[PDB]
Amino acid sequence: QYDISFADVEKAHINIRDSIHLTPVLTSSILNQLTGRNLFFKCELFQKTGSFKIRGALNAVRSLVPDALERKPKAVVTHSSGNHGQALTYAAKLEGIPAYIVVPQTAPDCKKLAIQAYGASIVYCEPSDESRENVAKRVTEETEGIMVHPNQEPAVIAGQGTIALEVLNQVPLVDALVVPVGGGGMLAGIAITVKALKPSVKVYAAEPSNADDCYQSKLKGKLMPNLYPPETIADGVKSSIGLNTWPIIRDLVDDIFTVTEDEIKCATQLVWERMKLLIEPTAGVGVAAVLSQHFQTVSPEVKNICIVLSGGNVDLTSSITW
Amino acid sequence: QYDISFADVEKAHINIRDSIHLTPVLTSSILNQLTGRNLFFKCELFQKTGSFKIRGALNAVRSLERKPKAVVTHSSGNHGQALTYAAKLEGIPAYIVVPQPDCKKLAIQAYGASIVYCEPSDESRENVAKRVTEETEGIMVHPNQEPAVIAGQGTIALEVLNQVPLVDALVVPVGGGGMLAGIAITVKALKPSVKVYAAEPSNADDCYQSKLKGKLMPNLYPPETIADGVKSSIGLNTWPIIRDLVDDIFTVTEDEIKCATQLVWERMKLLIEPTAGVGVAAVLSQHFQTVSPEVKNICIVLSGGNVDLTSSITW
Ligand SMILES: [Mg+2]
Ligand SMILES: [Mg+2]
Ligand SMILES: [Mg+2]
Ligand code: NA
Ligand code: NA
Ligand code: NA
Ligand code: NA
Repeated sequence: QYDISFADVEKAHINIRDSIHLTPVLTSSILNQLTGRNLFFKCELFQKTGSFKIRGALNAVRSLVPDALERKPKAVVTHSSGNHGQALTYAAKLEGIPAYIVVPQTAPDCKKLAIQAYGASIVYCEPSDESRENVAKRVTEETEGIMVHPNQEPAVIAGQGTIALEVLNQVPLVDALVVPVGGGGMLAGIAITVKALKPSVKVYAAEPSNADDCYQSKLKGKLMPNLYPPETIADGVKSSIGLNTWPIIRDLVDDIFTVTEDEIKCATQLVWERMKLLIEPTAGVGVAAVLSQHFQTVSPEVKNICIVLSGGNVDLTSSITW
Repeated sequence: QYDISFADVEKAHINIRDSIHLTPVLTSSILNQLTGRNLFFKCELFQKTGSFKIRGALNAVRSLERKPKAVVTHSSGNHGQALTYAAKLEGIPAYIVVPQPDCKKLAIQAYGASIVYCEPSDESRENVAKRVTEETEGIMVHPNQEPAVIAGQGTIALEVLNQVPLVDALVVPVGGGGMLAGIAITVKALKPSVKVYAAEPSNADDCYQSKLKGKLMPNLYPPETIADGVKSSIGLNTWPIIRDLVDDIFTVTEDEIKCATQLVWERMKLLIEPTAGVGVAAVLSQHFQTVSPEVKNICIVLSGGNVDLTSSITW
């Protein structure tokens, strides 16, 4: 019915479990007091590569084929330079194949050094989409590589879903999961899994109000991507939802909570100071959502809430600027 | 025979466990690989109040009408905060002595302490606390020499030994040595084949000197170190225990401490305070490399996470 099924998620689980961490679930009496709920934090910031994206990336490397005629990926290629590019490079390393990241001439010098440092080869294009698409198709062809989309690729969605298998096992009494949404690969993967195993558990998304395409798409009942590049501190959720995650989100996510930039910053600082977890601000989005005024509308029966702390890849010095 | 025995630690554990977190033991692929050992981090930065000191503080408040109508102490950092919280749990006001930075003053108020102001001298802080203690019918809890504190800090080891059945060594940062002493009593009673090591800054190496010289040699002058929770010297009540039960003392430099803290932040995503990076620094150190390879499973106490994030820019 959708681009993935719970069977794909469990295959992904079997595919990646030997190489990822089963991250712990931590609690905070302080955050319980502030919210009135019993919170559980799924600590994907402690995952390999610093975010949950190693799950989708490794599943993609282990299950996609480059060609009808070649069953084995000989390289991986992607347009993402942040958490997805870092996770994919590491997945390719584990598999003994080369990683390529297609990089605009125009992206910052910091970006270029980062990619090289986590072990990918960089291939340069013009800033344009016609150039990005062209050089990538080129690299993919010369290397017999696979492109791995950060959020719309079925194998990636299915790998991110494995977060929910662990959550449901680790938190048997959970009433809801709260997931930051960008392109919606993780949300969609988790929604598929939760609704297949225990559909009375709510799946809520948390979204910056400055990048609120997933909220607007669910409100309008059709896919409404951001018309302009969003500006938010929550850098991992600037992507819009897409054609493969939208139908899942439409049908299987219970609600979307939006949070302001100040809410994201306050929640992030609260987790740093009160939990001592160095989350990236994008991972503060879900905490913000549960602290938010609108979350009070959620029923008191929804008591046990697991928040995915999705990543910890933050430049600590950069934080002075807020 | 020492100021505490295991029996005191077991009493502590019963005394406090309903009010403290049984904190997790976490591991890091990256650090194992840098050290060539199997590392276990006991995460007391996630303890109530941000440090392990709630254990001793709570054990003191609940052990020492009988029952206190307040608390007061000289220590304003982690110990003060722990005692304050312990006060709150007992439903009694907490008082800390404050000379008459305003940044620190605003801070003390933030954790619910009531400020009793004094003149900024030696005889005035003391006598102001004295005499505060008297008037409020409250109690005096030393940060590291008080037997109920030391026994309370020993409960870390009861937890580690359960959580890490195969453990071969514990690594513990040392200031006044209440934590090191409690742990040593506990470890040597329960599982004496397990090694107990101290980690100490160079700029504050009284404990190391004391071991080497076979006698108690406190710091001559109040030390300068980023590891602000370990500036205290070893004392008459913890020394004998450390002399006899602690296997070795590893010294680390300021730079080792900073590097170790930064590595934990960035690779483990745990906001440890620099004092807690002392024990990591120790296990990364050249001197640590020497340790017999039979000692594989190592538990490092991450003793606290109370660091001012802003002030990180300084270093
Ligand atoms: Mg329920
Ligand atoms: Mg969005
Ligand atoms: Mg010392
Ligand atoms: Na299904
Ligand atoms: Na937008
Ligand atoms: Na990202
Ligand atoms: Na589709």
